[PDB]
Amino acid sequence: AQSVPWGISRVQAPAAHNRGLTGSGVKVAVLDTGISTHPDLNIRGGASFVPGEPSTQDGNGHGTHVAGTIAALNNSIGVLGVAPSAELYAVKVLGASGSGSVSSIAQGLEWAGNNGMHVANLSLGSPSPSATLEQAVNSATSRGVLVVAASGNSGAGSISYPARYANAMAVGATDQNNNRASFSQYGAGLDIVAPGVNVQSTYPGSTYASLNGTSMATPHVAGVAALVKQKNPSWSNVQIRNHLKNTATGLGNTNLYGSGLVNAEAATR
Ligand SMILES: [Ca+2]
Ligand SMILES: [Ca+2]
Repeated sequence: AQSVPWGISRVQAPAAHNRGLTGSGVKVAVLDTGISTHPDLNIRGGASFVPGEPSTQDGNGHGTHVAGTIAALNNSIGVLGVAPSAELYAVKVLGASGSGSVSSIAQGLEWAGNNGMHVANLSLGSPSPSATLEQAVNSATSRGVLVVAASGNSGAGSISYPARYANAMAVGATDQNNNRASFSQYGAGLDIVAPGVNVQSTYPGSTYASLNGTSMATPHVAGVAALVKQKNPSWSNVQIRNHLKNTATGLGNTNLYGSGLVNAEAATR
């Protein structure tokens, strides 16, 4: 049958689902190693920005996993995503090695802006700031896209870029008790945290797998952002953002946690 991973219950996605919020009518770009076609996924489109590589054909597994968390289908198989009806686009910016270049990340961000994406999930990062990155972060945002980015996995009391950027919602990871995960980068520019430990999701070769990483926390917020937008169609990126942070369960220290745990019930009241 279908299983509901611990993180989707934790984020309280089902309660939102009970009120009919599935993420329908919302377009989500996933900037990653690609998305492979899988029985429990609905991929609407995408593009590849990797010299040498397809799109949806993920040679890594990381993008496929990420997308699983945001939207794997509510059915009697595999898993269930936060936003089971969200329109997924595979924006391939990282190759099978799982690395890219800031330009590949920037042209993906351009794609989203020119394609009308409501959400942009960037489960990637660098210790280094980039001019080409915050610019694209910036256009995407004028164009109405909500950039969701991972804090990083060094455990440093600082955050990675694009996350550091005022222009991006920065997402850190918690473990199963709701404590920050050891690798989870915190500090300045940290907006919120979501489940990032032992997260089971969709994976190439029509299988499922468990991964750890702030890279797994990010899709959880992209998902929530989709539910709110379905419920408040008129809202802009900045509105969804502030409401997502404001309805979070405070885990009492905005330095380690930003607002606290994203909360779909609460965020959709
Ligand atoms: Ca499923
Ligand atoms: Ca930020």
